[PDB]
Amino acid sequence: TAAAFDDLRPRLGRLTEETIDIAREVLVEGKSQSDVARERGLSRQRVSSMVKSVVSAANEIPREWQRVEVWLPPNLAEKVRQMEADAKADVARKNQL
Amino acid sequence: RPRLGRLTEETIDIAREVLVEGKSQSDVARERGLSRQRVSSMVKSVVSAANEIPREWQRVEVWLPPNLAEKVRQMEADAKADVARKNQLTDAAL
DNA sequence: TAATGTCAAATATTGACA
DNA sequence: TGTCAATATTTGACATTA
Repeated sequence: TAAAFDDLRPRLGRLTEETIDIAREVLVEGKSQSDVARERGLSRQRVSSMVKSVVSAANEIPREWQRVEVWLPPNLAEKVRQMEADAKADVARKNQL
Repeated sequence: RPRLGRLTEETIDIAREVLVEGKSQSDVARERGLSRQRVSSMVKSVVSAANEIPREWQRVEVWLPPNLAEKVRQMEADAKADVARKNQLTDAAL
């Protein structure tokens, strides 16, 4: 991952900067998981899960999708909510090989 | 009937810690001895009046294909401008 | 087995809708 | 208050190398 990372940041919401900074040392800077885990006082399992979060977030949402923050009646708030689930579901089974 | 000036002073005091002082909801909750659910609803009433939308309305932030993203972006419009019509004409249920 | 990375389970906290 | 999902974490086990 190069400047592809810096383009993943919007979709890297819900994660913190340390979780993002840490995974960037691995995916872009080429550092090792176990090395940075010792650098920032962490289990090597967390740094595994940290990047896997950053990585999966890439596969979960294509860069074409748009981020929309909207206030709705409770009836229709579930609809858009549920349709994103069905929309992420449809992207998910395409990853297959 | 106004909406921001309608609320109890404590809610505006609670919500000021969250939104202005940057404090967390659970923080001000334990600070003023209330549940973290009460502070969430307390703040929400402020954000819904500042959003001039119904209080029962729920926010939804979501990633969606652009086709369906303009679909939902239109729903907010056909809701903001739906209640806007119900306020002046439902009194004409005569 | 030393070293790394992943799968797994399980903890605490927050902020959401009921 | 109950509950859930998503964070922030942990140890333990385990496949895989050199």
